[PDB]
Amino acid sequence: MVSFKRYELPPLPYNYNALEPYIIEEIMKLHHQKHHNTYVKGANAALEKIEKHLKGEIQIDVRAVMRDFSFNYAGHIMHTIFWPNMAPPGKGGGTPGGRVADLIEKQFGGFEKFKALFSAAAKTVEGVGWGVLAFDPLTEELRILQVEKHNVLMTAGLVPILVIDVWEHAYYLQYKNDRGSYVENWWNVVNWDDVEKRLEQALNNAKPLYLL
Amino acid sequence: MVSFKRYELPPLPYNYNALEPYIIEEIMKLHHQKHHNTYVKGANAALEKIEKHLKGEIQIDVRAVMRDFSFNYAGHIMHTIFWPNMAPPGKGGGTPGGRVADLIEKQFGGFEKFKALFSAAAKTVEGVGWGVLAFDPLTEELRILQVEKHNVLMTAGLVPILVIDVWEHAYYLQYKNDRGSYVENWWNVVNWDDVEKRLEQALNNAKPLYLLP
Amino acid sequence: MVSFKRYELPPLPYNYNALEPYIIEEIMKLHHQKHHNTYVKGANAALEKIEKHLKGEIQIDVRAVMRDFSFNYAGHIMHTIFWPNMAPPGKGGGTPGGRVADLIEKQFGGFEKFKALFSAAAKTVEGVGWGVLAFDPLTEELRILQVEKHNVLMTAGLVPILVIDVWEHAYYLQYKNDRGSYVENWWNVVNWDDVEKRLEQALNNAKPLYLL
Amino acid sequence: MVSFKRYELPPLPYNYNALEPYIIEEIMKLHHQKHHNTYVKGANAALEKIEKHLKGEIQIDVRAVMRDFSFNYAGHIMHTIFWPNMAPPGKGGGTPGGRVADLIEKQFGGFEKFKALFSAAAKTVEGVGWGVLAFDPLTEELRILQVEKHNVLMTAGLVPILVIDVWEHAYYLQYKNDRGSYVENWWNVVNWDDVEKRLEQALNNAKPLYLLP
Repeated sequence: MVSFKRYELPPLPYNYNALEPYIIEEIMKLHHQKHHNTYVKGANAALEKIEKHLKGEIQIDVRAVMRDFSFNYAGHIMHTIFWPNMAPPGKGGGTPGGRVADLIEKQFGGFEKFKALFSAAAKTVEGVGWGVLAFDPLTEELRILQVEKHNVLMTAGLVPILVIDVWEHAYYLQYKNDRGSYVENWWNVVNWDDVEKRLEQALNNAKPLYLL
Repeated sequence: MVSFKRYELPPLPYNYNALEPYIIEEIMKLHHQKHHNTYVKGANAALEKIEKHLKGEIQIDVRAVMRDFSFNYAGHIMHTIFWPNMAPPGKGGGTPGGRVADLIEKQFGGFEKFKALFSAAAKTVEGVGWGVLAFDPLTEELRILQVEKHNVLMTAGLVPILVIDVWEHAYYLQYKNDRGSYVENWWNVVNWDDVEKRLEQALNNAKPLYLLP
Repeated sequence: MVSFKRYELPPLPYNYNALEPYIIEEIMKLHHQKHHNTYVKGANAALEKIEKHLKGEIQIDVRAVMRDFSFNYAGHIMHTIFWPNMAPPGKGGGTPGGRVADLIEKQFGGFEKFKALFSAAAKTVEGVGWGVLAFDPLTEELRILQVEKHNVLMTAGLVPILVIDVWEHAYYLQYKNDRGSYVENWWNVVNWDDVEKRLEQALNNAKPLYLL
Repeated sequence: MVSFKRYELPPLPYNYNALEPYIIEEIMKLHHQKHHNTYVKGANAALEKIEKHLKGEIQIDVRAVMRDFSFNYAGHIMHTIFWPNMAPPGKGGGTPGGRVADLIEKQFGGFEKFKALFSAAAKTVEGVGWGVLAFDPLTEELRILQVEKHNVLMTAGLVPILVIDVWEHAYYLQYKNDRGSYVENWWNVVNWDDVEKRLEQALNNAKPLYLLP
C-alpha cells in the first residue's frame, strides 16, 4: 500500500487584482485562499479516512466519507479549471477563434447565440453551482449544462473546457444579488486561449477513454 | 448551424442470457431495451428542445431542459461502460492482474480490501445509483465513490473504469430486496480485461485533459 | 435526558393479499417487512448515534448522521401515510365526494383533471420517489408535488394527504418497468375516506401552526 | 375552478437595522427585498403555469414546474419562519424558558448541548441551506436536521419551530467566509418567545394532523 497523493492548492495564473474591474480583488483573495483551499483540505481529509479505514485503524461510514470526497474533490477540480479559464482584460475577453469558434458556429449558430444560452444556464443555477461548457466524448461535440454545488447534475464522460462559478462567494461582495450582471461582466475576462487548448486536448484524448 | 449529433443505443457485447446464473436474461432484456433505451431517447429529446430554442422557435426553461439532459446523458454513458464491464463467466469473474491489480495494491492494499470497500460502496448507495471505480486524472490514482440516480455525486475529472448498477431494476426480479447478494454475485461476471483496457487509456489520456502539457 | 421515543413499524390495515389484483402479495410483503422496516430501523439507528454523541461517548459527523435520519425518517412517515391511503377494492377506489371533491373542483377544475395531473407527477418522478397531494397551510389549498428518494423536493409546511410510492420495489415484480400501468391501477385501491379525514384535520390544524 | 391564492411577501417585524451589530442592515434589506421576494414571485409563477395547464391552454413539463414550485415555496415558507424567529437584542437573545427549555432538557440534555448540536448542524451545511429545529408529530419530540437549498433533506411531518439561514447571502457581506462567527452571533437575536409560541401550536396541532385514531 502507498499513501495517496495529496491534492494541493494551485497558485492563480495572475494576481488577485488582475481581473478588475470585472471581479474585485477581495473576492479573488477569499475565493482562492478560503474557499478553494477548503475543498483541497476536505478532499485530503476524506482520503485520509479511507486510508485509516483500509489500515484497520478506524471505523468509517463509507457513504458519508465518499459524499465528503465527492463534494470536495469536485470543488477542487472545478476550481482548477475556473482560474486559468480567466485572464486579465486584453488577454481575457473578446471573441474566440480556432476550433472552439468552429464548434460554436456549427452547434449553437454562432458566438452570440452561444453566449446567450451559456449566460442563461449560469444565471438560472438553482442555489449555488456552475455554468459548464463541456466536450462530449461520445459525439465529439460541445454540450452546455449546469452543476449544483460542485457535484450534483455533473455526469461521467463530459469534459469541462469552460466553467463559470455562480456560488454566491464568487460575486456577492461586488454584485450583491445581481448574478446576471456578474455573468455579463465575466465574459470580459474569459481566457479563450485556455479554452481552445482544453478543446484540443479533448479532441485528441476524450473518446478513447470510453471507446474503451 | 448544424445542431447536434444524436445518441444511439449500443448492442450488448453478448447474448441477453450470457451472464446467467448471476444476472438473469429477463433483467438484461428489460435493463437494456427499456431502461437504457429510455435514457438515450431522453438525452436526444432534451437536445432537440435546445435546438428549437436556439432557432428562436421556443423559449425553454434552460435549467429544466439541462436537468433532463444531465440525467439521461449520464444514464446513457454509465450504461455504455456497464455492459462491457461484464462478460460471461470465464472471460468474466475472478481476480484481476496487470496494471489494475498493481494500482489496487498501491491504493487499497490488495484485492480483498478493495473488494470489501467497493462492495460496501455499492451496497450502501442511498436510493438508486452506482458503485464506481474511477481513475483520477490529477493524481493518476484509483478512487471509489457512489453515484445517486445517474448524475448526483458524480464529479468532473474522474474517469469510471468499472461500474456496478444498483438501481432496483438491475437486480430486483432475481435478488429482490437483497442487493447484498446481487453485489456478491456480480463479481463473478466482471470483465477485468475490459477494466484493464480502460485503465491503459486513462493512464495515457486523462491527465492532459485537465493539466495542460 | 430521556432516551428518544423509538419509531415502530405499524401493521398493515389489511392482509398482504388484500390489494390484489392491483398490487400482488409478494410486493406488499417485501415492501412492508423489508423496505418499510429498514427505514424504521435506520431512523432509530441515526437517533442512537445522536444519543451516544449527546452523552459525550462518541464524536460524530453531524451532517452525515442527519442525512441518515432525514432519509429514513422520511421513508417511515411517508409509508405511515401510504398504507392507510389504500384499501381493498370496494373500500378503496372509485370517485371521491365531500370536502376533497370540493377543493379538487376549486383548485384543479374537477376529478379527471386532478387525476391526470397527479398521475403525471407520479409517472414522471426521476429515479425513485413519491407523487404527493398536499394541503398548504399558508393558503388552505391543495398542491401536488413530487418527492425524490424520501427526502428530496419535500418542503416545510405542506401536509401530505395522499401519496403514491413510485420506488421500483413498489411495483417491479408485477409491472416490471411499466410504472405507468402501476399508477393507473393504484387508483382502484385509493382509500378516499382516509384522504377525506386527513384533509379535515389539515383544515382544522395546519394553518394555526405556522401563521402566528 | 377558482384561481389560486397568491403568496405575498410579509414585511419584517422590525426595522432593517434592528438586528445590528449581529446582522447588518444591508444584509437584512437585500435578503428580504431581493431574495425572499424572488421566492414569492417564483412560487406564484409556478402556480400560474399549473393553472394554464389545467385550463388546457398549455402542456407543461410537470416535473420541472413542480421542482420550481418546491424550491420557491420552500424558500418562501422557510423565510416566513426565519424573520419572526429573530428579534432586536433584548427581546432577542439569551436562553429560553418554558416548554422549549423543558423539551431541550429531555431531548438534548440541556441548552448547552442543544446549542452545540444546532450550531454544528448550521455550520456544516454543505453548500447553502438551513439549520432546523423541528417538532416531530410521531413522537412529540424535538429533532435537529439540515436542509440543503430550501427543499433537500427536508421531510414530511417535521414542523420547523426555529431555523437559521446559512445561505451565503445571509451573512457574506458582514462575515465573509466566516459562517462560524455568523452562527455564533445569530444566537444573540433569537426570538425565544416566537419559538415558544410555535412549539405550543405544534404540541396542540401537529400530531392530530397525522393521527387518524
